[PDB]
Amino acid sequence: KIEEGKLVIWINGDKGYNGLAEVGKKFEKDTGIKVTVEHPDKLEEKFPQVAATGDGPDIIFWAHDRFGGYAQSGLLAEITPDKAFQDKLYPFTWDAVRYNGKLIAYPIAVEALSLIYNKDLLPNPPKTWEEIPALDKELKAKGKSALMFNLQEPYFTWPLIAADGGYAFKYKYDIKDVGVDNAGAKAGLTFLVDLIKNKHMNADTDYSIAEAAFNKGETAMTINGPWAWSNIDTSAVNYGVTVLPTFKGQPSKPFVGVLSAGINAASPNKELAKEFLENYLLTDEGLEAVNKDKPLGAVALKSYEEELAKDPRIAATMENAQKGEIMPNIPQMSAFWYAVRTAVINAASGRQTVDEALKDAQTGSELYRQSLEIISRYLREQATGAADTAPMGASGATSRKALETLRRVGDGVQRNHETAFQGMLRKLDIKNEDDVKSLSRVMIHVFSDGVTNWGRIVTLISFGAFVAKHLKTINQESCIEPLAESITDVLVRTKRDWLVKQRGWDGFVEFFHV
Ligand SMILES: Cc1c(-c2c(-c3ccc(F)o3)sc3ncnc(O[C@H](Cc4ccccc4OCc4ccnn4C)C(=O)O)c23)ccc(OCCN2CCN(C)CC2)c1Cl
Ligand SMILES: OC[C@H]1O[C@H](O[C@H]2[C@H](O)[C@@H](O)[C@@H](O)O[C@@H]2CO)[C@H](O)[C@@H](O)[C@@H]1O
Ligand SMILES: [Cl-]
Repeated sequence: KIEEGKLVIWINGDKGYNGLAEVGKKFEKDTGIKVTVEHPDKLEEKFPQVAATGDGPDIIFWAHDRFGGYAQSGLLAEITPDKAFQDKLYPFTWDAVRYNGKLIAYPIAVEALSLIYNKDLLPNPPKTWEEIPALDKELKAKGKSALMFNLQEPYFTWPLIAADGGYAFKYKYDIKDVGVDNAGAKAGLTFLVDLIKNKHMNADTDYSIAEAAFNKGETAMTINGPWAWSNIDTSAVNYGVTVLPTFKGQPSKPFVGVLSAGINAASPNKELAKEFLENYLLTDEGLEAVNKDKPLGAVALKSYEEELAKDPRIAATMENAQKGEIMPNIPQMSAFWYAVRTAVINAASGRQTVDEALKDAQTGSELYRQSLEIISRYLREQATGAADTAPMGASGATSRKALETLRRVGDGVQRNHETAFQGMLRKLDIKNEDDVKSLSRVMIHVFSDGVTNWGRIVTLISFGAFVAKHLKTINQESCIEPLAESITDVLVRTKRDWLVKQRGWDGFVEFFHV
């Protein structure tokens, strides 16, 4: 699918893509390979869809948080630099692109949100979120506003949500302990909604609108990354880059990104991508090219980071980096952000309350692990005759009642529909691991191509139980957890919005409740 003798690169449109294309041109110089840089809308969403069919770009650039998802789905080549090259980048930048002990990308640069302020409007920027309503009242009398930043991407609101005890996954990383709807997070997002309610911010404010307002000198402050600094430089606003305000005395905790370059597993040009990234981009000359288009932040390349470390804007970036936490790269990061995006937009717009909205985000962020636990437990106890002794952990009442419900309703389906199950199981030839990976592909297709309701969800999980019974029978128990993950995966990928609407597994318990 991907053309050979070429490199197609995706990078996000807020980055220095003209600069990366200049590195592209210098690679063409030496090698006669053309390099196309593109910056599609929603490339973090489009990359996994197209790569899954052996398509998309050779190289994708994104923050490291998405790359584990991509790696889990087998969409990235293992990268294998020598020690000599590894030692040119900071050990911690490598750690951000390590998934199941394999390097899955080249780290490029460390990114944290800072408070950006207009020195001519605000000589001393505020130290606390609490003083911003006063400062806004004061600035409005002079025809200005205190603060405008992008309220459409949860990334920009995360530092306030994290400040007083909000977290995605507790720290390796425990995917059973999600802190999206705890007191700390409610307080953070409540402060934001109050700012909006009291007219100190507008729910509809996005990246464009905030950027234009700061750069015309209408607002005294914005929250943004190093990529933003080029446009402000050009607007001749006298700006400073500082530490974010505290909330309830606690520092703002930004989620730190490492801009990372992955190589599509479907690429016929992997050697070229490695050569480009290792010997063209990740050089003093290579990164300088890009950094002049749009600043990268604290670059991963020690040699060039020593140069830029002297910049007080980088020093403030690093200061904000250390008050915050480096993002997880676990596959569930994608579901976490989709849930928290939706919570922030609906709290901001008043379509839900803070409590309603963060509850729905807690369900969304937990949904995959909650679903896997129930489904894999049902499959294993169906196959073996014996229930799993281990405790269900957090939200363990929901898992226990869902499993107990599924036992009654799933046994009923398997009993009544045994004919078609034996029939469909015989029509397929389950004999080995490779046959199991095939069966997954079919279920995904059959489930996906039909209406959403609890009966069809029980039927998918009940057929899985049926198949798990058989897999045990042919000494193939090892393939039962992969089968559970496949059923879990399609269920929460394709029916996420419906499951959150039904209050997830509590709705399942309620719907089939005697
Ligand atoms: C299990 C199944 C599904 C089927 C899946 C399947 C097929 C093959 C693989 F790998 O997954 S995944 C899946 N996920 C959800 N629903 C499925 O099937 C149902 C319909 C259905 C289906 C079967 C049993 C109970 C069934 O009852 C569904 C039911 C019970 C209560 N409410 N509902 C909607 C739905 O999609 O609505 C299915 C789909 C079709 C099926 O049979 C069609 C007839 N066929 C004739 C030839 N013979 C040799 C084999 C059987 C069967 Cl047996
Ligand atoms: O809004 C959630 C979003 O946050 C991060 O994306 C950042 C990115 O890291 C930055 O490089 C810059 O481009 O801004 C983006 C936010 O608009 C996560 O990396 C991303 O996965 C997530 O969707
Ligand atoms: Cl409101």
